[PDB]
Amino acid sequence: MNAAQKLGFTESTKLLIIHADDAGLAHAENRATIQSLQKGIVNSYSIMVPCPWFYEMAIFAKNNNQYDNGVHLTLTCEWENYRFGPVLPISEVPSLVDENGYFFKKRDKLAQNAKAEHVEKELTAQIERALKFGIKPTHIDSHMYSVGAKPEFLNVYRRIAKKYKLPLVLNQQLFEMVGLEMDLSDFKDELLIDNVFMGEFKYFEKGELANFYATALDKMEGGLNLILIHPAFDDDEMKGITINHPNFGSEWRQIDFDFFTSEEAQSKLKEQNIQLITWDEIREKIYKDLQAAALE
Amino acid sequence: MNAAQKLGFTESTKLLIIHADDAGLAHAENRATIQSLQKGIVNSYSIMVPCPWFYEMAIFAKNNNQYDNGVHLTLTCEWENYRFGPVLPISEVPSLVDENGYFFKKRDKLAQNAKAEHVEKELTAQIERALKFGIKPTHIDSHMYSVGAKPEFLNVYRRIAKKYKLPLVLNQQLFEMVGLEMDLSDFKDELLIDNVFMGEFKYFEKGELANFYATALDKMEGGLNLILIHPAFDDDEMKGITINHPNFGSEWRQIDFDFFTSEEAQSKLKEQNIQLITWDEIREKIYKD
Ligand SMILES: [Mn+2]
Ligand SMILES: [Mn+2]
Repeated sequence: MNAAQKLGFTESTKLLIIHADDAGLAHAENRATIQSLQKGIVNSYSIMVPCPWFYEMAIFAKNNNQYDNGVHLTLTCEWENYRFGPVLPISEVPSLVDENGYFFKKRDKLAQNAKAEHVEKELTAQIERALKFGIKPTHIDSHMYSVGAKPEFLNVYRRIAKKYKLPLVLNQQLFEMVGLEMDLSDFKDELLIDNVFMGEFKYFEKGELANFYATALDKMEGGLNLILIHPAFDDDEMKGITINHPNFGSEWRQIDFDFFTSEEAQSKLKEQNIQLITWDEIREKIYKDLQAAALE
Repeated sequence: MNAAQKLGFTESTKLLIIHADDAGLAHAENRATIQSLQKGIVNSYSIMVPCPWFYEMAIFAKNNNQYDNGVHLTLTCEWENYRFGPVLPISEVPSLVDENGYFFKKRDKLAQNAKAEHVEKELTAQIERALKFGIKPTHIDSHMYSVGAKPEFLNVYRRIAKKYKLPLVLNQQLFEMVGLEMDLSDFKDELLIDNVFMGEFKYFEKGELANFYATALDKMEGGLNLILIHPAFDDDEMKGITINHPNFGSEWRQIDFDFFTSEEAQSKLKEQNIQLITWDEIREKIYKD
């Protein structure tokens, strides 16, 4: 059984979430995310609480409930010159940060250094800060999927998701990405994404990233599908953030914004009978199914 | 005696520091500040440690000490959507922040709320963090001159400068601007700048801020003169930061950059016989072996 049936649809249904990550990271990213939601076919996004432009994104989110919004849990900071650290004070979560008090650049260093207790504390703090700013999140997911850097970290993530009664991103391709060879019979109580799509260097370098997105739309199969993008204007701010980091860098994010606000993308959606769904709808369906099961 | 005399110069000598504030505020401001030092006549600057682009500026400062660099002490955050707070944990300095954990927008809210012990801890922590990053500051000054919001805050500021054996920005006009009516007789142990120049909105709104800087250089007289500017490229980042805040806004900051990298401004230094000086030279005259 694939996730589309577990949500009430036929097997053949091409469920899709087009999800913008890293909202709150930069002003250019906030503006491109908002525009892709307003006009594009992007239909969900998640927010990086520890980030310098989180506040602006929060003001947008608390007053624009119609757009499916979640918390982009952040434990790593990958950029050369633009560095951020935890919501909580360094002294409370010392194993999460480098000598400058910023998150590590790599999941490897994080998994080698971080204590599961510090991870639970800081992730809970990020969600609590979002809630106190008036955000009503519909899901939680993970920047660079650092929650998979250790099995204990993923268990903390699952436990936090159940505590807040929120859906979360769990998927087998993302598991293999982070080397987390966890079994599949542990996830009986969870909804697993059948297919996660994201851009790759090998297509970007050959000028074919837009082509990859087009083909991905063209050949989407039945089940729950998730497209992860990072729309942002390729301006001075993003060039400064992504210096020496072409992978998911500023030109890449520009390509994301262009393709997923393009009439080509909408035409491919309608051509293929791909049905968009939000995390909010998924949470409502799971809530009603559990309410119905518990009484009966 | 003006400050040039106390520094060993004749009375008529025109000492000038051309000083970029708000470094570390933004990437556009970091880049305009660096370029105005390397290719313009700017010769000093100071860094906002709490700000989100502090690290980029710190890397530059630690590797390029030939440019006079100080700590722009920060206790207020004036911008609408770009918010920041203290280096220290909120529980340590709770009186310094609004309900979101950020600095208040105006000096007078700071004066209403802040305890001086919290101000002392937070300013000390900004200097200490700069030092940990390998910055070798030559002076300290104050964002929005909020050290002047209360006399006891200014006393903290003076004590901190003496503790680090660094000079600081003190000046009678700055005192008046922030409503501080201190009598000068308590500053015998201090070096006061004779004249502080900064842009004014009434010239900016005529399009004549550049002309204002030209007159400032033309009319400069003997003593210690400080020009305060905020060079930054007027790009999308700065428009996003300075939204609804045209006073020292993004267009204004671009004008700062363009004037102080121009042939006009350099020629004016020569024509007026203006002698540039840094805070480090002053520091070496005051604090001896
Ligand atoms: Mn991310
Ligand atoms: Mn300032």
